[PDB]
Amino acid sequence: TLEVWIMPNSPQPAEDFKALVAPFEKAHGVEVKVTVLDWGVAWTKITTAATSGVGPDLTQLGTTWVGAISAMGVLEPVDDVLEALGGEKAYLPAVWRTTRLEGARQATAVPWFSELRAFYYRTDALKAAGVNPAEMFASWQGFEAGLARLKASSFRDPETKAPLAPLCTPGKNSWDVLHNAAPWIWGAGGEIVRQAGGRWQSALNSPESLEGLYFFLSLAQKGYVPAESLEKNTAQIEADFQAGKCAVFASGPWMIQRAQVPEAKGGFAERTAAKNLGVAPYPAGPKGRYTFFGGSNLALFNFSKNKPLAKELLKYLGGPEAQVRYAQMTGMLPALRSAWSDPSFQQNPLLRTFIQAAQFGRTYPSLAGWGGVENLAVQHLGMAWDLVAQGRLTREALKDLMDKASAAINQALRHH
Ligand SMILES: O=S([O-])[O-]
Ligand SMILES: [Cl-]
Repeated sequence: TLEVWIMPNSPQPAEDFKALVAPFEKAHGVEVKVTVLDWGVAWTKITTAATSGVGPDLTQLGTTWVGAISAMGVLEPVDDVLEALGGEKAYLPAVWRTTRLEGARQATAVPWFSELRAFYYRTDALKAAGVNPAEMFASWQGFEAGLARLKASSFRDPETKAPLAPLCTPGKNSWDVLHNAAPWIWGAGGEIVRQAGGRWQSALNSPESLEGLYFFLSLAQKGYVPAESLEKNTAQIEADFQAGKCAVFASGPWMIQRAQVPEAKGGFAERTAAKNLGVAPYPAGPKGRYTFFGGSNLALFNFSKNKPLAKELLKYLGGPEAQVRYAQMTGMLPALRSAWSDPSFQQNPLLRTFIQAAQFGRTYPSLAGWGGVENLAVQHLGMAWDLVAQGRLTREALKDLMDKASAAINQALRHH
């Protein structure tokens, strides 16, 4: 019997995964056993399995974990599976980069599903503020002009009878800090880390990265983000948006499904926000348009005693039918680019816009030491948000924080 470890990807995560593999089980005449790891403990459990040799056949891995676990020497090469699924041209480039440790020419993980983020907006609020959505979400200048108009607007939510916040975004020292910043960094022409001068180094303190960071964080100093937003997580901001408190916020495609679910079943179909829902990609910066991608991949431990059957299950879970099916349950975009043509996506205007957003997808570099980089970036970005909460983020203060971040990161990148 094969054993798979997964994270809570869908509302009934084990059940959905079992329904997903039921045809594979029938064709191979096996049961696949599943264990669900909470996102909190998943990494600890997976590293304990890597060090001990005691674990599942397959594990889910977040895309940013691939480099670290690969570098431990515990993953089976899966170039054969990826060739079977269509090779490099079967994936968005940003997704293909998540199949390996950066600069390896051997794949160790199979793309499973993508998490990308775009802006949701209140179509009624923008109509009432006189804001063209295409031009608000096309450029930085359009975006900040749109928030200005939304702040000035006399519009009130029909249900709350109160104004809407122009923009809600969190400012907590969580991993979401870095992916909410990344499109602004990238659109300015910056990066979190880059190769330069023969080494990997932080680029958080580059003029371009600082430009992007300051543009975004300064919106919360201009009155466009309510103070209360800064200490909420993405779940709480999503609930504020559903409750008619927010004109604009960034998230993945899951909320699209929930706008069709009645409040009696855990959704928000009856709320004004569900009936007046738009999506747009992140605006272009001066140096280009980028959409953050994350999500999850699958990997096979090389200590598995069922590698041949495990490889057949990776091809199954990576392939068209299972990619389309699982997306109905996760609300996430398939990792397999072919699957985006399915009518389940193309006949839903809001999902078609996420697929437009996908063309601009970009991932973090697949470094073995990525988690140490991310922790240091998150902590220092959280200090910049904390200055925002005081109305004291200046460009020089932001630069000094990112200078400290860059020294810490540069030191982390020198050890292995
Ligand atoms: O604040 S830490 O970079 O020393
Ligand atoms: Cl980067």
